[PDB]
Amino acid sequence: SVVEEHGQLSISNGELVNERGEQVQLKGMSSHGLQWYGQFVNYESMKWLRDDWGINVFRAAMYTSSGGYIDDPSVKEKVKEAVEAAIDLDIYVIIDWHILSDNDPNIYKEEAKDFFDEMSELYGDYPNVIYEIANEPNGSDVTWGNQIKPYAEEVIPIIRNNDPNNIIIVGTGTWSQDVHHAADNQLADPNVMYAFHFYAGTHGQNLRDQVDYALDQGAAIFVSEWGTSAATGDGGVFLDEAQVWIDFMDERNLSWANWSLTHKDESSAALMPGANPTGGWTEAELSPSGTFVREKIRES
Ligand SMILES: OC[C@H]1O[C@@H](O[C@H]2[C@H](O)[C@@H](O)[C@H](O[C@H]3[C@H](O)[C@@H](O)[C@@H](O)O[C@@H]3CO)O[C@@H]2CO)[C@H](O)[C@@H](O)[C@@H]1O
Repeated sequence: SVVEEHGQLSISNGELVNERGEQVQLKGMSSHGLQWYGQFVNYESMKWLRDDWGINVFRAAMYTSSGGYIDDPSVKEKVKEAVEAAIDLDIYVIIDWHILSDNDPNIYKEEAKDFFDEMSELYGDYPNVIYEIANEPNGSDVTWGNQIKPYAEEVIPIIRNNDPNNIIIVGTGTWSQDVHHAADNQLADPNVMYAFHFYAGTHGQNLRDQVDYALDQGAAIFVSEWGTSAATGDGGVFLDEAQVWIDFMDERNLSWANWSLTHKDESSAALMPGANPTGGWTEAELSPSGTFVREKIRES
C-alpha cells in the first residue's frame, strides 16, 4: 500500500516528500530498453519485484532511438502496460523518454511533447506517475543552459497543462552527471528533480561531493539510473563502490532505480539467462548484480 500511504509526492526544500510532508525514499528497478527486453515488463514480474524484492518504484526505459519509439512507436503501449501495472500494484512508476545516442534532447523534442501530452492526459490524475523527460543528455555541445533547460521549458508546460504537480525528473549534462550546472541555474517548476546517474566501476568520491554541492543549492536529485558495472553497463561488478553509493544515497535520502531488469549477458543485468520473464526467480536465476540489488532493497 505504498501509493495509498504516501500518495501525492512533491518537492519541499529540495527533498522528495509524501502528501503529509514526510521524507520518502523510492528504491526500485529500471527495465532495459523496451524495444529489446520488453518481455520482463509485465504485471506478474512487477508484482514479484514488489513482493519479493520490496520495490516501491519501477522505471520504464523507453529508448527513443536505437530501434525505440521514433523507429517503432508501438513501444509506447508497453509503457502504458507498465504504468497500469504500477497503478494496480500501488507502486510508483517512472515514464522515461530514454534518449542516449540522440544525445541532445532537442533532436526529438516535437515527438517528446506529443508523447508527454498523451501520457499526462491519460495518467495525470494518478499519483503514481513520475515523468523523466530526457534520460541522458550527453556530448560537449549539449549544455544545461543552451540545450537542456530550454528543452525542459518546452516539455514541462505540456505536462503541466494536464498534470499540475506530479514529479518531473530532468536529465543533466554529461550523461546526467552535471548536476552542478543545473543546480546553479534551476528550473522554475517547484516539483522538478534533476537526474544524477552513476556506475560503480567509476571511482565516485568527487561525484558524491558534486551531488552534495547540488543538494546545497536546494536542488532535488533523483538517481534515476545507476549500475553496479562500469559505465558501458558491463566490464565486471563493483560491489564495494556500489555499497559506498548505497550508503551515500541513504544518508542524503536519495531515491533510485537500478539498471537493469534483463537477462542480457552484461554485468549490470540483474537476471541470468534462464530467468522467467514473469518473475519467481530463484537465487540461481539472479546475477551477481541482481542478488546485491535485491538485498539492498529488502534491507530497506
Ligand atoms: O542487447 C540490446 C542492445 O544493448 C545495447 O547496449 C546497451 C547496454 O546493454 C545497456 O546496459 C546500456 O545501458 C545504458 C543506458 O541506456 C544509459 O542510460 C546509460 O547510463 O548507460 C547504460 C550502460 O552504459 O546501453 C547500451 C546502449 O543502448 C547494444 O549497444 C546493442 O547492440 C544491443 O542490441
